[PDB]
Amino acid sequence: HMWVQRVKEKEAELKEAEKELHEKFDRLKKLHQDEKKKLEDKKKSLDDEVNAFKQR
Amino acid sequence: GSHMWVQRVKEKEAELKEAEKELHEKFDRLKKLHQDEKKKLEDKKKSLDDEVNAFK
Repeated sequence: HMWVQRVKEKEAELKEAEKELHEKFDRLKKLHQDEKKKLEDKKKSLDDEVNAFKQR
Repeated sequence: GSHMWVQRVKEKEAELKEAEKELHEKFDRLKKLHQDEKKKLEDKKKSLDDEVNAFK
């Protein structure tokens, strides 16, 4: 019933859902980048511990 | 001695490299899922547009 009205709604909702999906994925990439940078940070500190304390 | 502490630090560095690999693999599965979800929305919009155009 009222198929013309169903379609107006579903198009607008699809545009909003696509924006929402894009925002969600950006939030996920920010968290992923935080976890990546934390691992890189740890590895750089170990590298620099060796360089500071190794015998010369 | 034989710089055993340096060998230990390099093992820890290799553990972090493995952890980066696992993070990359896990994040790729989340990317694939996001790509699936984006394609799903696009095909909803396509079929709606095609249904609408079918009349005109």
